[PDB]
Amino acid sequence: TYFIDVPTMSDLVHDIGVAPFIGELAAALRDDFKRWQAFDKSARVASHSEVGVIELMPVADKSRYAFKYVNGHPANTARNLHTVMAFGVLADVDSGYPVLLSELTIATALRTAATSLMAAQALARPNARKMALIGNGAQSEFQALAFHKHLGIEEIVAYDTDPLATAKLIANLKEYSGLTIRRASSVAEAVKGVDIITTVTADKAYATIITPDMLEPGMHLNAVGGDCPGKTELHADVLRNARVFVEYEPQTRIEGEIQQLPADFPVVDLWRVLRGETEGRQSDSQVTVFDSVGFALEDYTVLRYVLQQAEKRGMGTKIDLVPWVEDDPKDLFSHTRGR
Amino acid sequence: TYFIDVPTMSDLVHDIGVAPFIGELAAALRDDFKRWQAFDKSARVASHSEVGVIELMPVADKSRYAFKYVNGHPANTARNLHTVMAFGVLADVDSGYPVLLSELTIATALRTAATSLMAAQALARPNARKMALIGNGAQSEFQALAFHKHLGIEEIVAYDTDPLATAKLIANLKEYSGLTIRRASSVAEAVKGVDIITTVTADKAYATIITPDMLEPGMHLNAVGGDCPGKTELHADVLRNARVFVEYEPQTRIEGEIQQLPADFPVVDLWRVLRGETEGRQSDSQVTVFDSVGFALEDYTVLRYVLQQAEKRGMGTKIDLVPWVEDDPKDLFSHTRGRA
Ligand SMILES: NC(=O)c1ccc[n+]([C@@H]2O[C@H](COP(=O)([O-])OP(=O)(O)OC[C@H]3O[C@@H](n4cnc5c(N)ncnc54)[C@H](O)[C@@H]3O)[C@@H](O)[C@H]2O)c1
Ligand SMILES: NC(=O)c1ccc[n+]([C@@H]2O[C@H](COP(=O)([O-])OP(=O)(O)OC[C@H]3O[C@@H](n4cnc5c(N)ncnc54)[C@H](O)[C@@H]3O)[C@@H](O)[C@H]2O)c1
Ligand SMILES: NCCC[C@H](N)C(=O)O
Ligand SMILES: NCCC[C@H](N)C(=O)O
Ligand code: NA
Ligand code: NA
Repeated sequence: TYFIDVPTMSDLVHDIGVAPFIGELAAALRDDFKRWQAFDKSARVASHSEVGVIELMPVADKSRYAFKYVNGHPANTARNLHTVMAFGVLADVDSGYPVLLSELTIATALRTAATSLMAAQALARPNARKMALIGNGAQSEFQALAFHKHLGIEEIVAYDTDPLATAKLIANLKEYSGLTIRRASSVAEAVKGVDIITTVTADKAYATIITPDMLEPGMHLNAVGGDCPGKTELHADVLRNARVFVEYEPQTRIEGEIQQLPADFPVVDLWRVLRGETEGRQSDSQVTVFDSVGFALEDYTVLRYVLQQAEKRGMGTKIDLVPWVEDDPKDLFSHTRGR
Repeated sequence: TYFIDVPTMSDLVHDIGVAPFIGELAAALRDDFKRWQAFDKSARVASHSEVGVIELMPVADKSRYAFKYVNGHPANTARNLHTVMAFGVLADVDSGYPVLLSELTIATALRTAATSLMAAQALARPNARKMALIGNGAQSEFQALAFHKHLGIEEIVAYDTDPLATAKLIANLKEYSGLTIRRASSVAEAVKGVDIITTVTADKAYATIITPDMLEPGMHLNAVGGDCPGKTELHADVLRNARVFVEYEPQTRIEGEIQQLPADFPVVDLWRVLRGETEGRQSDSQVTVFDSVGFALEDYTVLRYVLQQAEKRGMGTKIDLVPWVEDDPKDLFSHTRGRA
């Protein structure tokens, strides 16, 4: 079993570059989504608590199995901890052997930005150039760069209740001269006249970050922040006024923005759109919404990507997580006599 | 986050002792089973393949969250790999922070033996002295010692289709002079006149290791080997002649021996027996069956036990699995500039 810890992932991402990492991952995600029906899918298992949730996100095909452990505690930042922390494993289906154990906190931000990018490439109007970024925390820089470097976004209007978060975002990306990022005094001000609205706020409760009055013809909404029951960012009527796209419907019906609508509210499966079998955006005036909550297949993709890229660079360290090949695999007792 | 790998767990178990480890764990398991209602329980999630299964087993209470990754591939031994491999994590509920990452292959054998022991103490006749052990692989030595050291079993009659497995079992426990382990040439021969039958065979299919004609009044069956849909060890009629006990009913209805019986077939929750809310064994002549498939609470208990035992010994290695406290927890992007 190989292990990629936080500093090693940092070196890997730094080497590949955040922009290329996101672009290459989006391409890999698109191919895996097209192969949707080849995967053994399931809604992630969630263990809710008073201030957060801890989830396990498994998925697999005929040769590889993958899963991610991840928590979502919005109040963590008040204690100097990340709202989102994660790690995962890529394993061999025919033996059950865990080939890679990897940090996935940094990787989650990367796959989430890549997934949002993939969805936008297929759903947003091709002439998009301005985006509103509501929520300027951990996910924000990644979302900003994904859209700037791969979807032609030149101007971002940002807003966060915490002004220091916005300052951080602007400072982190100032080095990208082709991108202008400016602070707005409110959500309504930030979203005025934008082609794309990305929401990545963290608040474990029902919230109406985006209301019907803010919608303009042709907009694409990248709703990422809400991702579990009782945690939303869009007013229910925003969804009723748009064509809604999802990752894994069974899971999104419960955790996504659509949890606020009748169980029969029509949504479109993103993988069908990517295969060109179902219509995505139907007109230039239409409002499209990517009701994103995160799905195990995305973690499977980033885990496979990380393994391949780390191997090529000889990065990672071996760990004795489980027994390897032994003379007598039925003699587990031999391990009780000491190393 | 601290990490306990295979060799470290080996040293830890060696220092505690297999029998003591099992005994202390059984006591800890009893306490956790008693507060069964305090846990957020769920049936484990499984991913099935043609040769095996890979499962995630989570459980949590108000303070701790735990989960185990584990596979079950009966054909692995032909490739010199273990049929069962596992690892898990114990985390803080109010922050989601993973405190311990630990190997759980060795630990699984220990908690399974402890669970079987705990069940047997409440279900088997208190005067049991002889046990049949069908399947002499990885789990066998642990099951053998649990019963010998904590349930007064002085004699074990063992059988395995692989004669080298039985030889391994006998040689491994020869040092325990108070325990006699003899090889039988068939399952029928091995179970004749025993007080307890422990089955830990590995075969991904519907097997009738134990048939009705083998049953004798007063027996307790510790059915451990079968643990998923389509994988059983007992003939359905064996269950019809017994009082059947389970771990987490919703999960066992799907994966246990009872998957072969009506959805309405009566079963008894082991935790309720331990709480004294319902009976375990009701008569000396009764046949009791612990339909064991494994449940996340057991892994939660062993993870907590391992953490405690490792801490007082200063064992375990720090690993950077996830970020810890930082000046600005909202600046994850700073981690993309390299470790330097
Ligand atoms: N859809 C997915 O795949 C996916 C994966 C990434 C994370 N998540 C979700 O993304 C959200 C953000 O994650 P993060 O790591 O950036 O968290 P974070 O805590 O680092 O940042 C969230 C930011 O939102 C701001 N915020 C909270 N309420 C607000 C409001 N009403 N208006 C404006 N700003 C507000 C906070 O001040 C904070 O800076 C979380 O809710 C998380 O669960 C989803
Ligand atoms: N209930 C639980 O909590 C729990 C936890 C431990 C493992 N499991 C199950 O326990 C079983 C055994 O695990 P292990 O690690 O010892 O595996 P193992 O492969 O090391 O040993 C199993 C043994 O069974 C023998 N066997 C197979 N078919 C047989 C038959 N028809 N008659 C007699 N012997 C036969 C094999 O030759 C082998 O030596 C597996 O099926 C596993 O999934 C259950
Ligand atoms: N707070 C993070 C929760 C998990 C997230 N929805 C994901 O898909 O990773
Ligand atoms: N094939 C998966 C086996 C896992 C075992 N039943 C356990 O409870 O650990
Ligand atoms: Na969302
Ligand atoms: Na069983």
